Amino acid sequence: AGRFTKVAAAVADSVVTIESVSDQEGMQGSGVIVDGRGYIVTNNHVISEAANNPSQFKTTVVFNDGKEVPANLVGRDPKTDLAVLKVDNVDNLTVARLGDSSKVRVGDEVLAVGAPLGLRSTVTQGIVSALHRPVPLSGEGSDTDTVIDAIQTDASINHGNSGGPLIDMDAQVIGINTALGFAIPVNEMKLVANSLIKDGKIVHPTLGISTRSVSNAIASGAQVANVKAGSPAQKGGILENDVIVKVGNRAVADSDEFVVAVRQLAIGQDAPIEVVREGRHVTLTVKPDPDSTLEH
Amino acid sequence: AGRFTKVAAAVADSVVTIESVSDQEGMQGSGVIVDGRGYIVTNNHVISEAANNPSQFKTTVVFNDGKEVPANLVGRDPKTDLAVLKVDNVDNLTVARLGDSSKVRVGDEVLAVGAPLGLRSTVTQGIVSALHRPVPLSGEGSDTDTVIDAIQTDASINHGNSGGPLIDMDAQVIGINTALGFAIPVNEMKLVANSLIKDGKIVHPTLGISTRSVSNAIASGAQVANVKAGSPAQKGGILENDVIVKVGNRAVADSDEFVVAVRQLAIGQDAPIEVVREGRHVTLTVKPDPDSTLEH
Amino acid sequence: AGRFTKVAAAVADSVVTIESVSDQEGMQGSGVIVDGRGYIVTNNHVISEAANNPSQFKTTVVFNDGKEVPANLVGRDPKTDLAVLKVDNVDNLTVARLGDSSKVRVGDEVLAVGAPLGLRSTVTQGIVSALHRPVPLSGEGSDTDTVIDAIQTDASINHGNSGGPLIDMDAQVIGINTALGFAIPVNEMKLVANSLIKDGKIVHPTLGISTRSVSNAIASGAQVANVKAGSPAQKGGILENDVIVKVGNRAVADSDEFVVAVRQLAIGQDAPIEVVREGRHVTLTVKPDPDSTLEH
Repeated sequence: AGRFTKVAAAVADSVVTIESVSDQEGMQGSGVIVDGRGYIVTNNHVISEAANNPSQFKTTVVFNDGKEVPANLVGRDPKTDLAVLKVDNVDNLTVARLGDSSKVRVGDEVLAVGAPLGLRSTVTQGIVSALHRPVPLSGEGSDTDTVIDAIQTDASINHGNSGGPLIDMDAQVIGINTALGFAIPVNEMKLVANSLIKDGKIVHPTLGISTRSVSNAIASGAQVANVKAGSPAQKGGILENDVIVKVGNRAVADSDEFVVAVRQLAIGQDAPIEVVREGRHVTLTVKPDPDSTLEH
Repeated sequence: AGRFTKVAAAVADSVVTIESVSDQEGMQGSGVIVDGRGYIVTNNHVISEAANNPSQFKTTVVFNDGKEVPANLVGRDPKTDLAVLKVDNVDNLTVARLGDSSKVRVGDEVLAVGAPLGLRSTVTQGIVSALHRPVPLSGEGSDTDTVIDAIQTDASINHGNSGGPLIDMDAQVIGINTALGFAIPVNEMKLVANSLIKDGKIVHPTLGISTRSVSNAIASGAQVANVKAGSPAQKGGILENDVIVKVGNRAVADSDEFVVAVRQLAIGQDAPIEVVREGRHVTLTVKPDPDSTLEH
Repeated sequence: AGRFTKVAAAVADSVVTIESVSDQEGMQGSGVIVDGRGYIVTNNHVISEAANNPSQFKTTVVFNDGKEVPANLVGRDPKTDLAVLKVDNVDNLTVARLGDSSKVRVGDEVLAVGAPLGLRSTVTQGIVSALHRPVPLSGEGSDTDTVIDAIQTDASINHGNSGGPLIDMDAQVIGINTALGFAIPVNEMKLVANSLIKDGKIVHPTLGISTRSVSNAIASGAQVANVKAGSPAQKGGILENDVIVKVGNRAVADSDEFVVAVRQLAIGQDAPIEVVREGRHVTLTVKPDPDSTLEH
C-alpha cells in the first residue's frame, strides 16, 4: 500500500459529506469529525445559504459508510470561514487526530482530503508552500468578505475537498481546506470551534477602519480609506489617507495583513498603531471594540 | 537515479508520437504500444480529423529512437475517446505492461507520461484523486460529446501527454490520459481495444434519452429532456421531466453518471430504471437497443 | 524533518527578496546568492523597470534574516531573462551550490524555492516534465519578447518564486524560475552571468529574420515573415515565405525553436540553414552578426 494511500485511507472515516437542499437548489461540501459526541468542523461557505435561509434548507451529513443523518448548525464564523455542525447519537465515530499547525514547516508533504462519497470529490497532494499567509476570502451570499492568516499549499483546493482536512504525514489534521491552495490552520480552527460550540458564535475585535493597499518608497502598507464615526480609530486619532505599517505587535504589508492583525488584538485594551502621515511617522493608541457587543 | 526518473525511463520506449498532417493542418498526440504486432492505443480526439477526412490526412508514428513509420487506424470509439493504430513489421518493440485499474486506490502515486520527442511533450506527477468519476468529454470535430467513467489525478493532463499512459509505481499502465486531470482506466481500455482490433469498432447500448442534471430536495439526478420516438425508453414508459435516480444496478447523481450507466447495460435484456415522477417513485422496464444495429 | 522540508531549509539562506520602489510603484521578486562577494542572480523581468528608469527606482536586497542592503545592477539579458545584482561587503553569506543541468533527467523531483520573507512567496514541488524546451517569454516594459531553451516542471512557477532557484534533491541549483512551469537551466545561467559580471552585458548572434510557425505536410517549421535589409540572411539568400527546418546543427520545429537555434550559433562564422522553398530543399550559408557590434 502506497505512502499517501495509507494516510488517506486512515482519515477517510473522519471526513464527511455535507449537503443542504431546498426545493430549487442544493449545496454539497466536506467536513471533519473532531469530537466523539458528533461535532463536525467544515468551512463557512459550505453552509452559508442554510444559515441565511434555514427556513428552506435542510443540512445532512453523509458518512463514508453511506449513512445519512440529520445535522444542525452550532455556529459559524464568516470572518474565519469556519463552522461547526452536530450529529446526534451516532455511534462508532472515527474521530480525526488534531495536530499542531505551529509545528508545520514549509516543504512538508500534505494531503487535501475530500469526502470520498462526494460528487466532485478529490484527494490532492502537495507541500506547504507558505505559512501565516493572509489570503482574502469572498463571502458566499450576504456573508462578508474576509481575510484569513492561512497555510498555503500547492495541493489543489477545490469544490471536492473544500471543508475537508489538510492532513500531514502522521495522518493528523493541520488545517481546514477553504476553496495556489489555502487552508485554515488547525490551531486557529481549535480556538474558533471551541467558542462556536460553547457560545454558539465567536467575537472578534474591530477598529472601524477600511483600507486599501499601497506600494511605494514613502510608505507602503494599508492606506486608510474610511474611518467610521465614533469608532476606536476615530477616537484614537487615525485619519484617512494614513498608511498603517503595524497593528499591535504585527507589521502590516497590505490591507490583507491589516485585517488579520486587527483580529489578533485584544478587545478593550489599548494597542499601538503606527502610521506614516504626510511623511511624519505617528504611532496611535486605539482601544479595539467588539464586533458583537452583547455576545461579548 | 530518481524514483520517478526510473519509472519514466522504463516506459519511454512504449510511448509514441502520433502525427497527422494535411496540406494546411497537422495534429500531434501520444500513444502507447500494447501489442508486439504493432497495436498502439491512443485517444480518439488525437486522430479524429484523420478519420473524418482520411482522404487528406496522413497518420504517422514516431518512436523514442526517432523512427517514423506509417500507421493505419483500426478503430475508434468516440464514446470512450479511444482508438487503436497499427504499425506493420516494426521489430524490437518495447511493449507496455498493462496493469489492473481495479487495484488502483486513491492517493496512489502516478505518472502521466507523454511522448518524449513530442513538441509540447510533458511527463507530470501526482496522485489518484478519485475513482470511477464520470467526466464529460467534448468531441473534436463532427465527433459527439461523451462522458467517461474516469480515474481522476492531480497530475496535469495536457496536450503533451494526451493519449499517453497513466503509469503506476510498478511502471504499469493503469490508464490512458485524455486532455484536474482525467484518464481512461486500463481495464475499460482493454475491453474497448480488444473489440476495435477484432471488429474494427465497438457497439454500446442506447435508450434514446437526453437528460439534464437536477439538484433539489424532491428528486435529484438526471431530468429527462427528450425521449426519442420508437426508442426503448418510449416503449418502456419513460416520460419527459422525469428524474432518473438509477439505471440498472447503478445510482445516477446527474446526467454525466446517467451516460456511463446506460453504457454499462446489456443490449437487448430488460433492465430497471427508477424515476421520480411528480413525486411518485416509478420503476420502469427498458430494453436497451444497440447504437449500431448491423455491427451488432 | 521532511525530505523536501530539509532541502528547502538548506537553501533558504541563499534566496533573497529583491524590491524596487519608486514614488508610485514597487516591484518585488526573488534572487539567488551565487558568489561570496555578493553576486545575486535573478531574472530580467524582476528588475526591468529599475533599469529602463533607474533615475526613479531603487533596488534593495532583503535576506532571510531580514537585513535590507542596497543593491546595484551589474547586467541584464532580456533575451535569456537573466540579471546579476551586487551587494557590497555583506559578510557570512550563504552561497548556493550550483549543479549541472546537463545531468538533470525527466521525472526528477524538484523544488521551486521563493524568498521566504516575500509577500506572495511560495515554495512549490514537482518533477522535471521536459528538457531543452523552447518557451516564449514576454518582455516586461520596453523589453523585447524572447524565447529560452528551458527546463519544464509541473511545480508551479509564480510571482512568489520567480527569480528564485529550481533546486534538485541534493539541494543544488539547477535552474532559475521564470514566471506548466519553466526554468532557465543553470549551465546557461552560468555562461550568461559570467559575462554580465565581467563585461556588464552579453552579446548574442543575429541573422535579421522574423518567422511564423507553420505546420503541414509539405514543410513544417519556421516560415520567414520578414528579412531585414543588409542582414546576414539577406546576404545569404534567405527569402520570405521560406520554411527553415534547421539552423546550424539544430532542427527547427517552429519559430520558438528558431530563436533558440540562432542564439546557439557562432557570430561571424558561416553556418548552414536548411529551407524548403516552393517545394525545393535549399541549404544556405549565413554569417551571423552580433546583436551589439561595439560590445563585441
